[PDB]
Amino acid sequence: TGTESETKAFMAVCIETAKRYNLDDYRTPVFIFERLCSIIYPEENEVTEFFVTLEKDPQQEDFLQGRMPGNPYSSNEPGIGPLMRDIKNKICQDCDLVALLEDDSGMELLVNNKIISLDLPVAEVYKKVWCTTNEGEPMRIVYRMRGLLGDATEEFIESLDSTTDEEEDEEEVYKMAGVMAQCGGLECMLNRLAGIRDFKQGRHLLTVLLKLFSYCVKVKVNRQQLVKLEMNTLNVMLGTLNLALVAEQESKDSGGAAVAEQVLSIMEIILDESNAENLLLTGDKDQLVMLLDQINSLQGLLRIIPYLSFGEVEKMQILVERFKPYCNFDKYDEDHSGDDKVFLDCFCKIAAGIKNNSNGHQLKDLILQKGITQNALDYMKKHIPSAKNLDADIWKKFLSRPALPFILRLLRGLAIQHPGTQVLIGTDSIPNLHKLEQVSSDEGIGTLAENLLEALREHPDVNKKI
Repeated sequence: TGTESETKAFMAVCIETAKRYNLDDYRTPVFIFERLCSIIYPEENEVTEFFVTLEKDPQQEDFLQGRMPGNPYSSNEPGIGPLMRDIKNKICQDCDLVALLEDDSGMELLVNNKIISLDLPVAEVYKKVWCTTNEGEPMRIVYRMRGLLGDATEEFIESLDSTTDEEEDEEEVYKMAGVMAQCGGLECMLNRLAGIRDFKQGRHLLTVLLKLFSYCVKVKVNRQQLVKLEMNTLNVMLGTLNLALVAEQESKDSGGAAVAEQVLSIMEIILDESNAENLLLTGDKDQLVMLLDQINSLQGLLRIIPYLSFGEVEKMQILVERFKPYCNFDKYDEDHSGDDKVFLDCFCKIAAGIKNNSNGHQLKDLILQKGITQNALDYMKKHIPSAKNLDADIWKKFLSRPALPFILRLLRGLAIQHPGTQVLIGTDSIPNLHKLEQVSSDEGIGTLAENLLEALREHPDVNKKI
């Protein structure tokens, strides 16, 4: 408990003593890194059970009906939290204030002779109002009905002073999170992740590690370092994500989904920082295989897919030959299931998420050579109504087909930063797409047509055509 320089020295020595411990012991690093995370952002005591005392107004005791014997009220009890509107409702129900329950502004809660808006959370109000002068004391609230005693003279706090969410030095309450990056502590926890081979005995260590990583990825110097290839973070946490996914598949409700979405966040932030300023950074397409089967088991992993698609054609061909047959839009309109529509949306999102790179361009060209874009063009040419008036029942029936919005989505995804797809779509489907643009539907078919037109507008010839 002191200055910043001594804090930095203490964390340097903390990483130093973390080093000497091996990669197999799974207990002491838990404590070291949870201490790191706790002193990273000073934890605020969010008590799961804090007593709330709801007392009548001494000047309005006679007017209020019914006494409440439940004081003090526990937070875990129903009617207390997470919003003080629930507290007001509980007060009305206990005091049989049926009329006042419906009226939100007819009754007010006073804390330290201050008015608090009903929308503010109970925990935040207790921490920022009651704890400022009466820390360690029961949460006292005086309920009084508005109007009899004249205009309120107490201060009204509509909103509380939240933490500084701007970029002040935003890793400033996370200044600690740059310290071990400066001293080279990042590789220590990276090897700690590299040393994880079990999920049953490594849930707590992984949890503290991901929490500290989420705290640290909001640091300029941390993400700048993570851009570098020397510490090869991508492979390590891709392996950890794969382990989490297989553990989740083995046993449901083991916490795998939460850790998976946190890893997804670390992907999106790391790749965004890297692109702000790689072929072997993510590896070949070998891991793309079981990533695809996990997909078969949402935008984050589909956006990661192109980065992991820097490999051999015999593995993108698996994706292509799995995603081709179920695009039978004739059969889809005739008969399709929920799995088919999930699979179609996955295909559309994959097409949307293809990055503009050499291997991405190769994948797009290979997909186009399969004629699935040609299949979509044939489906529009065959099934679009020829009626000039767009309000005809034929047009509405055509819009009612579930395949059309997905086809528009996949065409837009294949038509971004791809001249060949743009030329192919704009060769003959321009009048049909323009007609579909003018029509508004409950499924957003017109909006999707407009987006597809904008995507095709990248090519100057197609833009001139439109």
